[PDB]
This record gives sequence, C-alpha cells and structure tokens, in this order.
Amino acid sequence: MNVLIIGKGGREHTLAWKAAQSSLVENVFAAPGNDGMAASAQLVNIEESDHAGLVSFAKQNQVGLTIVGPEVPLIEGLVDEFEKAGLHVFGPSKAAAIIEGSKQFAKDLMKKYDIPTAEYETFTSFDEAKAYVQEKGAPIVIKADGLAAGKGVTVAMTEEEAIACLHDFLEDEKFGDASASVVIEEYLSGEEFSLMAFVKGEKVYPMVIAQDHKRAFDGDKGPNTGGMGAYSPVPQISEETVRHAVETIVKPAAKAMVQEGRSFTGVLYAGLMLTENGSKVIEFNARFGDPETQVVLPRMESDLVQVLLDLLDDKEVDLRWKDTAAVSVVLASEGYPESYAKGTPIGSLAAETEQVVVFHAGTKAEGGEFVTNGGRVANVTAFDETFEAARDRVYKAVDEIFKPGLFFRKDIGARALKAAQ
Ligand SMILES: Nc1ncnc2c1ncn2[C@@H]1O[C@H](COP(=O)(O)OP(=O)(O)O)[C@@H](O)[C@H]1O
Ligand SMILES: [Mg+2]
Ligand SMILES: [Mg+2]
Ligand SMILES: [Mg+2]
Repeated sequence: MNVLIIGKGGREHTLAWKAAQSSLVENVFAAPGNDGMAASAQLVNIEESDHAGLVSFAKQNQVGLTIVGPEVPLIEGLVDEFEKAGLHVFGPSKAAAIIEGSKQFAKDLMKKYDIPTAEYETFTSFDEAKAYVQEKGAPIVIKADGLAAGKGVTVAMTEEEAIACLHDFLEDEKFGDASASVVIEEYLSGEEFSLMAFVKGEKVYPMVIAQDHKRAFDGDKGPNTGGMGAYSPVPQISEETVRHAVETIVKPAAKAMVQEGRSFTGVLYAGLMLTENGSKVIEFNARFGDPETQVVLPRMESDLVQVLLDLLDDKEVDLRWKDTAAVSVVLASEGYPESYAKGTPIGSLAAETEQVVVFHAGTKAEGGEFVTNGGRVANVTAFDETFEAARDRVYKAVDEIFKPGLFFRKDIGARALKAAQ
C-alpha cells in the first residue's frame, strides 16, 4: 500500500515515521512534508491548500490511505474532495470538522448534549459582548469563533483586557469572519491535558493522554506558543480520570455529532481541564494535536496503518499501547512566538543519544545542514520505561543537538513530575 500523509510540521513527521514502520505499506508520501522527514516519506511538492493537486496526485499514484495532518484543509473540506474522487481517506467531512472550526457550534452542542464545559455566551455585537463582560466580571475568557490561527484566545484578568479583545475581534475584525462571532466563557483552572481518540460515527477508540506547555518561557511565563514540548503519560492524572472523560465527554460528543447529521470519522481531540468539579471541555480539535502526537504515537504498540484501515472498513480495531513513556522538547527560533529568525544554521540536528527521535517542524536542508525554516523548529522526543527517565534523556539529546539561535524550556514535564508525588 501507498500512504499519503498531508502537512509539513512535526505531527506529520511522526505520522510519516509511524506509517513507515507499517508492514502493509510499500510507499509513504508526504505532501509537502519537510526535509527532516525524508527517510520516512518520499516528499511531494504539492502544498496542502492544493486540494485538486492532492486529489489528482493521490488518485493517479494509487494512494490506498491518505492521512490529513492539519485542520484548515479539513475545515475547508479536503476530505469531501477525496471521497468524490473515490479515494480512501482518514479525517472528518467539512460538516464534521465544524466541531473544531466553529467554537460556537461546539459550545452549543456540548450544551445541547449535556457535555461538561465552561459556561458561556456567544456574541456578534460588541456592545452586547462588553455589557456581558461588565456583568460577569473578570477573570473571563474571550474566544474567537473560527480558526484565527491559535492566536485568538485571550484569558482576561481584567474587564479592560476583555473589552479590548472584543474590540479587536468584533469592532476591528482582527480575524475576519473567524472573529465575526465571539465566545465569552468562564475561567476554569487545574491540570490541562489532551485526550485524543480514533472516532468513526459513535465508535470511539481512546488514545493515551498527553499534556503540553502552551507557554513560551520556563515557569510557564511569557506569551503563548504552539507548543514548547509535551509528554505521555501524564502521571498525576489517574486512569479512572481518563476512563471517565472518555465515557462522559468523548463518546457523547461522537454520538452527538452523528445525531446532528455531522458524523465524525478522524481524530477527535478533547483538550480538557480537570477542575475541582471534574473534567470539562476547553475545546475540540478535529485532528491529531501538535505536539501531542510526537509523544503519543510512539507509545502505540499497534500498527497505525492497520488501525486506520480497520476503522475505515468497519472491523474490530485492535489498539494496543506501550508502557514506555515519551517526552518531547521544542527547539524554537529566537523571537517566537513573535517575529522570528529564518535562515539560522543549526547543524545536523541528529542526536547521539539512543531512544531519541527529532521530529522536524520548521527546517530546511541547505548546505549539508539544516537551516531554521519556522517559528518552532524541532521536537526532540525521547522514550523510556518511566517518565523522569525519559525526561532526563530528552535534555541530554536537547543538549547534544542544540545549536546557537535556538532556545527552549528546561522545565518540561517538571511540574507534572513533582505534583505526581
Ligand atoms: N475557559 C478557559 N479557562 C481557562 N483557560 C482557558 C479557557 N479556554 C482556554 N484556555 C487556555 O487557552 C488555551 C487556548 O484555548 P483553546 O480553547 O484551547 O483554543 P485554541 O484552538 O486557540 O487552542 C488553552 O490551551 C488553555 O491553556
Ligand atoms: Mg488548544
Ligand atoms: Mg483548537
Ligand atoms: Mg487483521
């Protein structure tokens, strides 16, 4: 079988990495992919907005299974297109991807279907939003409805902070139609973790959970990021905690989507907040998370390709997970999240430490080496029998392949490790 992974970041590398270990697969294509990915996936110069060249390529090159990595193509219906071409593909329809694409939709669905989440309202009028902020007071969370790039959530500690954001979103339309509408919801606290699951209709197959550092600098201070590293398992969250969110959140969400003419096949991502009231939904994503995938896929014992195939056909799925833990650290470019440097030489990026994989997020091959090719560059990930073992090993390799121009956090998984004792 030929498999087509789509996307260009660290998640897609892990996908190409895992698919390549599969015994069913003759060829793995990544489109576009990136240059660190090349031992795993024959790259393909079709960009991922290129739904037509992707469909055309896959149709003509006998792709038996396409996996779609990023959410925009899904939100914009790349899946529907492949199915029109008769192509076998893993991911949600444009109708299903709405569960991530419109946060209003997901807030409303959870409400309608009694799924635990922050209390909220959604606004299209700035005046009415502001009056609601002034009624509820701060803390309060201001969320753009549509994608907005990850940089469209503001946790406001003051009403002035909230009203400012409502001004950017609604009066200035910072994010266009993405911010044409706004979710305002209650501030929740606690441990945040990712619960991803393989979903098709009402069938849910949970994956092991992960946790990431969304914040730029150590001690979790600084602007937000797209992930500065993560790890799995999450020791300080019980096994019953997870089994419970699967039954009261994830399966109900899957079933809810079916019963709204929006049946969901793909990866459903529940980012969850374990509050003093129990687990609550911060948000759904409609695909593998980044960088959650880099620490979650390697722990899967099963063949992913076999797994997806049994899911798409409607057969018994045999999903087995490894006991080993994995921990991953992001090497980011100086300036990130804000304006960052492109072109920095960072060497071979290939550690000597064993039981390590560097998944490339932003990198180009140039000069026999790698240049920085993005805000977040690499995902030094390591595996081991227990958390802190793997945690110690990552930073070993972190300290091997590190080159000037990159930074990172030294405290990944540290707070979890402590609070786990
Ligand atoms: N209600 C909330 N209470 C506390 N923190 C929140 C809330 N909503 C979001 N956050 C924080 O903001 C981040 C981004 O919000 P999220 O809803 O997950 O949207 P995005 O798709 O942009 O990631 C989260 O990962 C979490 O750390
Ligand atoms: Mg998130
Ligand atoms: Mg999201
Ligand atoms: Mg079989």
